[PDB]
Parts: sequence; C-alpha cells; structure tokens
Amino acid sequence: QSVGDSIFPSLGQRGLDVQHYDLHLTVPRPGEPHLSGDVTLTVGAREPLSRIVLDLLGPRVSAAQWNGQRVRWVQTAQKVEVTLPRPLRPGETGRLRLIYAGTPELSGDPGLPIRPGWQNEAGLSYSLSEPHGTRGFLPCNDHPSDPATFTVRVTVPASASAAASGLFTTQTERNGLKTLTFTQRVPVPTYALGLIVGPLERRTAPDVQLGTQTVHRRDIYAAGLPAGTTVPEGETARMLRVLSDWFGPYPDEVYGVALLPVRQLALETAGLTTMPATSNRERVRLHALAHQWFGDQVTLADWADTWLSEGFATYAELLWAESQGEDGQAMAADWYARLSVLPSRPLRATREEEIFDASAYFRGALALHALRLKVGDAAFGQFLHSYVKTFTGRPVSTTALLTLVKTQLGAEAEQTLRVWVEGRTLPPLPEPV
Ligand SMILES: CC(C)C[C@H](N)C(=O)O
Ligand code: NA
Ligand SMILES: [Zn+2]
Repeated sequence: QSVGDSIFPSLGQRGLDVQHYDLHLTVPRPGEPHLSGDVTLTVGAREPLSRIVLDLLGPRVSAAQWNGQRVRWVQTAQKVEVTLPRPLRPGETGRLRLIYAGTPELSGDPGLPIRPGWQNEAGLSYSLSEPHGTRGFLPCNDHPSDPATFTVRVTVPASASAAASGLFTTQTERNGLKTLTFTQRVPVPTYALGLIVGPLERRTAPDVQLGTQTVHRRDIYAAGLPAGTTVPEGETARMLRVLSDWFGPYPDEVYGVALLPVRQLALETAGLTTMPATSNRERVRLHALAHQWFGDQVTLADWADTWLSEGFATYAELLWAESQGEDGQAMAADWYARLSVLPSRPLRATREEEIFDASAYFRGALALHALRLKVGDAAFGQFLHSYVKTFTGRPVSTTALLTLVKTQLGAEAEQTLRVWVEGRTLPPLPEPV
C-alpha cells in the first residue's frame, strides 16, 4: 500500500504518480499555523489503484471530489483515503480535489536536524519540510520517489506578501486580501516546494544565459534581516555556469534565495532556496544550488540513499572551490579528518538518525572523490552529465548508481565506489596517484 521506504515505511502510496498539484492556500495570519486549502491533484498510476491515499498531518478534509464529482473519502491517522468509483489504471489520469483547513502538525522526528513541516515564527510562515513535512500543510504523496509539478495560488493579507517555487505570474487583490500565483513547471519532490508568507520583498536580477538556456534571477528578502545579509553580485551567475558545466543544463527556469531572518538550516526548495540568514554563506549557497540537480531533479527512490543528494551536493562545493582557484584536495582532506574520528556505516542509511549525518555528506563526497581520481576529470565530468540524464524522470538508488558506474566507467571504477558505498570501513583518503 505504502511506498515502502526503508526509513519511513508508512509514507506515500505505491504506484501513485502525482503529476500536478493545483493548490489554493489561504494563510489568514502569517506567523500562526492555521490555514485553509483547496488542492486539485492530477494523478496517474503505475498499477491499478482502487483508492488514492494521500499523506496529511494536522488539517482536516471537509470535502473531496474526483473528476469534478463528489467522492467517498475518509481521513484516518496521517492518511486521507479516497475510494474511486472505478480503479485508476496505468495510462489514465484523474482530478482529485480536496478542501481542507486546520493547523499543520510538525513532524518532530528524533534523529532529524530539523522538525520538518509548516514553520511559524516572527510573523513568517514557510515550508521547511524535508524529509516528510509537506504532509503537514498539503495532502500529498509525501515521498521523493514521486516528484510533481506545482501551481500554488497563495491568499494572504494585503499587508503581507508571499513567494513560492516557480515563476511568479499574477497577483490580485480584493476585500483587503491578496492572491499570488506561482507555477513550478519542472517536477520536484514535495519537500522541494517552496512556500513563504509574511513581510518579504521580491528582488530581480538580470537573466543568466547558460548557452541556449535562459535562467531567470530573483531573490526574496524578508523584513528584519541582519545587516550584511546579501547575495554577492555576480556570484550566482558564476555558480550557475560552473555547476551546469559539470552536471548539464540547469533543470529549472529561475533560481534565487529567499533570505529569512530566522535561525535554521538552508533547504534547497526548487528554484528558490529557503535560506535562513544564519546559513547564508558562499558554500551553502553553492550547496543549495547543487541540490537543484541532485535532489530536486534527480530524486531519491528511498530515504536511505540521502547521500545521493547530500554527498553530491557536498562534492559540488569542492568543484566550486577548484573553479575558484582553491585546492580541492585540501578540502577533501578536511572531509576525511571529520570522518577519521567517527565510526563507519555503509552509505545506505539503516535508521533515520543517519540520513542527514556526517557520513551522508562527507563520506558520500569522498566516495565521489575516490571515483573521480580513479577515472580522470574528463571521464568523471562525463559521468556526472550521464548520471543526471540517467536519473531524470526516474528515482535514483545506490544500487542503480553502482550499476551505472559499472556500465559507463568499468568494473574497477565500480569496485572503487563499492569500497566506499559498502563495507562499514573508512577507506584511505583518496589522493592523486
Ligand atoms: C534541511 C536539511 C535537513 C537538508 C538540506 N537538504 C541540507 O542542506 O542538508
Ligand atoms: Na509524479
Ligand atoms: Zn544538502
């Protein structure tokens, strides 16, 4: 029934393929968790589905429709189950509309660096939902194996404003209320959906041209940011070219950061990174941008493989440093140092406390470093292009990476990667031959 995640075995519904969320969210008082929702899901299926089971934690569903007609539905625990008049079969799509309202619940999971879900602090409400927090404010197939496109229609008080992932199209105002529309036109995981409401100002920058591709530029500045909370002029343009030259074209139409005056980790929300000021650094801005490839475009099949996103996003830091004339080998040496005093575990996490631990970031990065040094920069750069392509539209797993390594680069490169992926060992620091 569920996706069957090795870490979160209850989230999601197997075979469900959500393709588009058309969400109308109304936030009455930014900074307080209550809200109302009006979402229509365009869903497909990999297998016949008698029921559409979505994740939801907090708000209560009031009405449900399927293809425009009233439909039977039940909200049970952290799930909303919708009985279809006839099974949804592969190849066909339907429209599931849900009216809901209430208070999103935060998922205070024990081993996570954050409490994912609808955040509320200092007159600001925003989503920081990795891994399984999106279900708090949106009925969803809450798993990274099922990315989807988003159209969000945010209704807020006139005094406030809002920003979501995707290009901002229209804004209307009536009876002292404001409505902003954003369209995320490239599929990304539920936790990758940016959504911020409160005192914030949009700021655009000139377009960035990456060959034939055009990437729009805009940043969000919330009120009350600390002095010096900025984006260095020209930095994001240079970062885009360096990373896109390694990975392939930037997968989205816009990029920027949403600088918040709060104290929290940064989240790679699609095309608009949720960036609390206490994390606004050059290597975190590069990190978040790298995740637009590894994490938002290339999505995980199982939360045990977070190193496919964090290790890849961490290695981009080394590539960016080298692009700026720095010694990347010395950065890899720092990674090893923070590992040589920590125990080992395979890269595939077995419990929730490990999915965002030091090994998922640095041991995964050093795994890529070991592979790169074994095949050469040219072969390694070509694999990263092939890796992204191979896993666009298809969730990535550790097994699939090793297979692609074996297929593309040979068994020796594979065994080098397998030493770091499997083994419960800390291998020696990868150094140039
Ligand atoms: C917010 C965190 C739990 C995850 C995020 N992707 C990072 O930068 O590590
Ligand atoms: Na999908
Ligand atoms: Zn990250």
